[PDB]
Amino acid sequence: RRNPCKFEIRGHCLNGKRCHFSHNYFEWPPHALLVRQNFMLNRILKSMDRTEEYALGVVGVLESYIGSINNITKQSACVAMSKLLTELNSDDIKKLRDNEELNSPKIRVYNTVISYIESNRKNNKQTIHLLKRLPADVLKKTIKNTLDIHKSITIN
Amino acid sequence: RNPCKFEIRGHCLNGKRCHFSHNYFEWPPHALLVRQNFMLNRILKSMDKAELDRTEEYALGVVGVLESYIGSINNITKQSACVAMSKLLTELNSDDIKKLRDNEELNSPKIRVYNTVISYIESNRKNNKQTIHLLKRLPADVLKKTIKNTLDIHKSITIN
Amino acid sequence: RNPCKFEIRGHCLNGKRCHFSHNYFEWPPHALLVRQNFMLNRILKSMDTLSEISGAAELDRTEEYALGVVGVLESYIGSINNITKQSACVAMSKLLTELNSDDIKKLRDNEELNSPKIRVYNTVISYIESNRKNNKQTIHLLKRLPADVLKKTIKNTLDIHKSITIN
Amino acid sequence: RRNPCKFEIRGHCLNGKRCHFSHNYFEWPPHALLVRQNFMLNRILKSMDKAELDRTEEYALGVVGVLESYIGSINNITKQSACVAMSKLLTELNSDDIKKLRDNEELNSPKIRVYNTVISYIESNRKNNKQTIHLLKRLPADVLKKTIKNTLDIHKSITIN
Ligand SMILES: [Zn+2]
Ligand SMILES: [Zn+2]
Ligand SMILES: [Zn+2]
Ligand SMILES: [Zn+2]
Repeated sequence: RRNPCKFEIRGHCLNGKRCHFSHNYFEWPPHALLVRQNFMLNRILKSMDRTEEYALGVVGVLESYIGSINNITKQSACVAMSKLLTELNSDDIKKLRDNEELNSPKIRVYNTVISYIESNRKNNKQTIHLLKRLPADVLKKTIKNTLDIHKSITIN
Repeated sequence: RNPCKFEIRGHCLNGKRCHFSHNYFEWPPHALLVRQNFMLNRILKSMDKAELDRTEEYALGVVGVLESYIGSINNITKQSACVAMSKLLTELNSDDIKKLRDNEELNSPKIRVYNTVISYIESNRKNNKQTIHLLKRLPADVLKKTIKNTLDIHKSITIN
Repeated sequence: RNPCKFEIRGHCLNGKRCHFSHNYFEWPPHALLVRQNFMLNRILKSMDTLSEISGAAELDRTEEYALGVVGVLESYIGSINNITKQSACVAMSKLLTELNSDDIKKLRDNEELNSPKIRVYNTVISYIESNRKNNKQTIHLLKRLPADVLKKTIKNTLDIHKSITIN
Repeated sequence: RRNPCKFEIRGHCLNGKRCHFSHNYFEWPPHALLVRQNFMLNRILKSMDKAELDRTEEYALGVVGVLESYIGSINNITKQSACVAMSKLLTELNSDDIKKLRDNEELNSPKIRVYNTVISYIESNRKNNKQTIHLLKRLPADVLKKTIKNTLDIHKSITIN
């Protein structure tokens, strides 16, 4: 039985006839089929959109900007903020807002984040401007909340 | 290594600090299935064209809102009803209706309604902003009829 | 909790009332598979001017639906079920869309040089490409063809379509 | 039990009521469901995409074959065709995987220069592949071939770990 072409697993094998691995999904085992869909989804999504800031992550960058370390400019923070908002989805926040009792101050912040997520989906270029207009101390508050929600959602 | 739960929902944002797997080849299948679902949802949201965001219109659902507007409860304005109608139409697909219309014998009155819903679904895909205008122009009693039929189809399709 | 069948087809719209699972992590794999298929269909539909062009709104009608695009096209060839030449050309467009050049190129590679099949493969391929660029005019082109040659082309395209799908 | 319609497996069955195979995902077995997603993903991707190397032997070569051939000046690969194929390769690559490799390098490793060069090419290419191909044509043959060779090496490298 021919094994699945690992190039095709990540998308499209580019070796033409030379390549002697399977490119025929019908004979692939399921796990390879699963993995490919993940790479292909990643590509689809990308399509409709420095060394230590990479190793930090968007979270690392943002946490660093808060503690004023690793030389994170406020501009870079705002951009990273945009990337974080994109990774979040309003519906998960709304779900959390529903668990809160009225006039809980958490509800104010949930709605603030939610409105940011929505500005960001419409036009991330200006959402980033907005975020830059904020005074440092309030931007950091917001970032810290967004991060906390982000962590929160992901562990339940 | 277990799969990064952040990555399962999309893209882990912790850089090198995160010590969970981000390598799809070593994930077990179930996680791979789940991630595709979150990612599909994102892709779809991403190519999409304010009252019913509010706390109780969220817990109602679009169906709840619409059923409430029909029975004149939970304070659902006619505007909010029309918007929700748009969200419902979006969730439906013409082909499933056409399949139902084919089971009907000629001059069955059901066929009229199926085609009405179908044309609404199509107006909606073209331009939901005006489809919602249209829907607002309807007299309350006929809008509610339409909504009710659309809801019945929606339920019907989903259980077979 | 079992998976919400509404969510299986996309997005459950019943809010808090609905007592079925909407949490992918607890769904069994088969439901997860099925949902991806409905969602893919929606995504694709969502990035698709046609039903404005003459002859197209026509084949939504009750029997042109039961025929299929293939049925319509095979009917136009045998001059039955009242298929206008306009409707044929539109259906042709829908068929071309369903095909992908790469699968044809793969077949062309199995042919030995100067095999006449290679000419027809390339004709279909070029049609597929006109169609992806601008299906509105591809349909015009197809209408300009003399009936007897259009029917030839349709027949070849259909044969490829069948051929690909069974290997 | 009805088997899954093989036409539907590749997308949308076009035979209407005549077709007696299942088109109901709920009764399909999982493997068919997996296969269909792959064909449908391919279609979706093709659908949001922005002539020489369609020809019979440039197809059997692949984009890699074309590029490797242009480097060794064989199989009659024009420099124009090389540049286009380069674009197709860049598209198949993703910056993030390169960044991951650049992180494994120690500072001032010359590899880092090349990783960033490729990365910036990938990004020009995603923005506007038409001009990325112009750029690539402006390069002197000997440097274009260097770049192509590096890109190919990365491409192979990523794919085997
Ligand atoms: Zn291969
Ligand atoms: Zn992680
Ligand atoms: Zn539900
Ligand atoms: Zn079928």
